[PDB]
Amino acid sequence: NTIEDAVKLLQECKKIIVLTGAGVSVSCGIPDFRSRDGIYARLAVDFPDLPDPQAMFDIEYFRKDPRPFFKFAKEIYPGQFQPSLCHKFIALSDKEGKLLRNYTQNIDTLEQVAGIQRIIQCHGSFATASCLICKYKVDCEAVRGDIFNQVVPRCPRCPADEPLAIMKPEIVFFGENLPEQFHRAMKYDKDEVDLLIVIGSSLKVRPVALIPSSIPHEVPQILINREPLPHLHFDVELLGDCDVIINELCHRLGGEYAKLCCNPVKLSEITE
Ligand SMILES: NC(=O)c1ccc[n+]([C@@H]2O[C@H](COP(=O)([O-])OP(=O)(O)OC[C@H]3O[C@@H](n4cnc5c(N)ncnc54)[C@H](O)[C@@H]3O)[C@@H](O)[C@H]2O)c1
Ligand SMILES: NC(=O)[C@H]1CCCCc2c1[nH]c1ccc(Cl)cc21
Ligand SMILES: [Zn+2]
Repeated sequence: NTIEDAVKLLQECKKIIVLTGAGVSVSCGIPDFRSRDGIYARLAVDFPDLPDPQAMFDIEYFRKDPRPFFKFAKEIYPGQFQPSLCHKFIALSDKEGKLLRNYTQNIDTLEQVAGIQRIIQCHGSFATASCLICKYKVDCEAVRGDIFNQVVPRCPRCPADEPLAIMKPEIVFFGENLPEQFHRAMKYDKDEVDLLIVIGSSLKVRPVALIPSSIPHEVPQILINREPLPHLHFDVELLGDCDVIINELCHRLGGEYAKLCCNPVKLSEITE
């Protein structure tokens, strides 16, 4: 349960699964969900008319009133931020052939900018949109204009008389099923994985939260996070800023990893 043990594991293991959440994008300028400076805290101020902050990405509320989501969607739309050190570390692991899979809970699509190939977007993305009623699929470009104008995009197939004929981006809301590729990948990966690393996630959301216990118990597990996850037992817990920790791991690993080293907590201001 030391940083030296994490390095030893990183040097020895060849089929690594990295599970990431909103914590890895905090340094990029994207807030997480549940921290004091998270999405929920910001939603409580900026969208006080919601029953609760969780309603913004809840399928039941979206069906009732989709206007708040399309007021907010442009704020979380991909293509405006740069990848963190963590993204680059995962990308290098992939190039080095050591990465089995990066399961990401983020929709920011920074993995694509960083160059991570072996990637699963567990909670979907803005790349496609789907009608609530008829399940008609479009690519993002068909609905991009409506999103940036804060307008509710309507289904071309369904009649104008149907109120729920709304083109919803295929990001996974509460109450929705995850993309099939997630279940497909886990079915194969669980028998191949030789190391599991969780970075920047509270693991409070099913079924992704079930991954750490769905793989063989004998597989070593590392946590890189600001806080411990009380419900889960890890073999190594590296507690603190994930970029600081990864930067320290990169120094100790050397070679190509040491080339990623930088100053992740130098004095800086993030602008709006
Ligand atoms: N209606 C809703 O509210 C709703 C709907 C759909 C999905 N969700 C989901 O909630 C899911 C789970 O959230 P999550 O785990 O990704 O985020 P989270 O906010 O729950 O947890 C982020 C974790 O990372 C840590 N962290 C933050 N910054 C860090 C840093 N710089 N270094 C190290 N650690 C850091 C935090 O302490 C926290 O433990 C999201 O993927 C989202 O899909 C919520
Ligand atoms: N960095 C991400 O992309 C995170 C954190 C920023 C808010 C949007 C968001 C994220 N993850 C999600 C998963 C599902 C939904 Cl509906 C929305 C989100
Ligand atoms: Zn339709």
